[PDB]
Amino acid sequence: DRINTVRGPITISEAGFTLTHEHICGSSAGFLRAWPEFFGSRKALVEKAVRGLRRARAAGVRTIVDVSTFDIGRDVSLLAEVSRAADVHIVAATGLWFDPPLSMRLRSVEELTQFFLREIQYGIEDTGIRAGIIKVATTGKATPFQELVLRAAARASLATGVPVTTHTAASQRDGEQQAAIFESEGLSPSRVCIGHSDDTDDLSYLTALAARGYLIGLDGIPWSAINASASALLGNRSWQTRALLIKALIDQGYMKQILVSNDWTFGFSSYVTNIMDVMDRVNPDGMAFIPLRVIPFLREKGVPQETLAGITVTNPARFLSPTLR
Amino acid sequence: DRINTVRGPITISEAGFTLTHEHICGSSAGFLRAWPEFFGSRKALVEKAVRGLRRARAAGVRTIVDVSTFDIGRDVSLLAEVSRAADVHIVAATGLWFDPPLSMRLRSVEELTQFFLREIQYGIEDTGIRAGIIKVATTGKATPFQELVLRAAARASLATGVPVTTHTAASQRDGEQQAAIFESEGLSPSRVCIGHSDDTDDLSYLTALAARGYLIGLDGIPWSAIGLEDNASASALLGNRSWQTRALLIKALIDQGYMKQILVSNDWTFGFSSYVTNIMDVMDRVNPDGMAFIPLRVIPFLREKGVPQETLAGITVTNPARFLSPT
Ligand SMILES: [Co+2]
Ligand SMILES: [Co+2]
Ligand SMILES: [Co+2]
Ligand SMILES: [Co+2]
Repeated sequence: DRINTVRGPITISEAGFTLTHEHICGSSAGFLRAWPEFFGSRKALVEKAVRGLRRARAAGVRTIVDVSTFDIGRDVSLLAEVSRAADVHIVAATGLWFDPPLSMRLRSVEELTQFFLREIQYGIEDTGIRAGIIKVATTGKATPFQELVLRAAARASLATGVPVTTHTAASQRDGEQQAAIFESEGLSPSRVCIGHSDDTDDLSYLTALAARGYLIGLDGIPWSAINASASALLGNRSWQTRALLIKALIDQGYMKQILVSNDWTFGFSSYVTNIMDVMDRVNPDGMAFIPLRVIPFLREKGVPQETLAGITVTNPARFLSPTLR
Repeated sequence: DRINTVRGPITISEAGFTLTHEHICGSSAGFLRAWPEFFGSRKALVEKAVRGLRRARAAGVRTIVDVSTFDIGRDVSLLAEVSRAADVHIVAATGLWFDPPLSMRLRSVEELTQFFLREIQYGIEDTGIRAGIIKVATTGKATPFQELVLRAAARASLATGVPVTTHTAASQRDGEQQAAIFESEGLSPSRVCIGHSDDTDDLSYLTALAARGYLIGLDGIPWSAIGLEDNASASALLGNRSWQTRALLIKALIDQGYMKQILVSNDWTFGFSSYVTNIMDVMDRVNPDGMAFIPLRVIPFLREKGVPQETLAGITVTNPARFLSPT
């Protein structure tokens, strides 16, 4: 039941404090290799990533789950280099996000299942690095292709025991549609995380999924823009409003169904040019925002350490551990 | 006299018979590295590519211009490996086609000009291999992003002298909007090939572009789905126009007095992942000659139709030579 990382298999006890939805670099397939000067240089991106992960480590984080898929420009060699120099375990991902190229979008469910399985059972590229999580996406009502991906992600999870994590348009209640698709394939709700759930205030949506066994991804707490580009991406809602949703779900009793993270990055190319510079101004803490700002905020709101350590250590370790239920 | 190939700089006299629009692998950025099993294996694709290029070489081909851009999944390491093993010069490309990812789509004209210049002046990725052509595209009326890419291509061409080649929806007469954008930037027509021009029978459209100095890419001569109208996917891609109809356009433009403006190719590939699954198998059944189709079938066909050997040698050797030479 060992969890696969970019450096090799680790046990449940070695995982520790885990951020379930992070990115070393938010890019596009082949971009980092073709145009490293966009990030200054590859060396400059590595140096920035090592510094940010070491800051996260000093604050308490032992493992981060890089949910960067093929189309988000996942570079496992970059992930391996920064994991080694920072002494933070990184769990790599397979799956598809909302920017698949023609070679991915014209594939059948059988073919996409084989691709996700290739990255989990054999390895990513020629590196032998196996993925320990599957990332998928929907932005409103699922397109015939997005449904096909969710099904392929479910089938790949049922043959390996590896978990599935999603990107949602939470306000449009995507988690319910994704649920219906995952359940029709026979996937256990305990192997799924309905991510970006901190984008909505609808508690009757979050509790309904958490009661069925789904893990709720309140994975982007520092995302706030309190000018168009930063506002359209990060949103109008504050970090406190997103952190009060962690509190609200513990008050509903569904404490064991919570996964917290930052959804941060050290390189961003899939959006406008200076978005990374604006993001580093909004949150200078980076990935260290959860143990330095969110946890002490929840402690001052009435949530004990036994509960917060269960959300950060026990919940991700149970989520990442290969099993069918 | 000098052009950049995947094996390094060569003199233009060494280029010889050149196919101006080919692909070793029609894919997507990062696809070949992440899923080589789609093509059997990377080794299987290489061996298939080497066999095909060696057969094309035995038929007379000395150089092919791989117009695969970043988003067509250009893997220059593969291009170099196959070029060396087959002993056929391969010119690599920069530019952007019609499947750019978000990291390319959100860029400004200035940023894309810098990316194209990097691949031409510095190198592709960390390989040191420099692009000798810029490939761009439109599929009907140009989107604001396509117009931006064409401007960046024009600016990269003006600074380096490397030619620009295009994908067009010839039936929509795309070459005219492309030409208008290129000339508004000050780019000379002699540095541009309006490709996929064999997809139209409109001689008025072709001759007018040729009269302005544009090179006309009659680049997919074996593309035909005749006999397989049963297959919806093969018909939508390959079309229902015969290889003979496509080849007769070469003769039509020669007869109009535009022999110096013609560039001929197959637009072939050894790996195809950017469309339906078994398309490569279907294509190999329609044309077993592959890239060798031009010298084995098209040249003897045109000779039998009355076109002199010297005119055909001028189209396959002299025209690509003048086109690829930086100026
Ligand atoms: Co997301
Ligand atoms: Co994310
Ligand atoms: Co084309
Ligand atoms: Co082509």
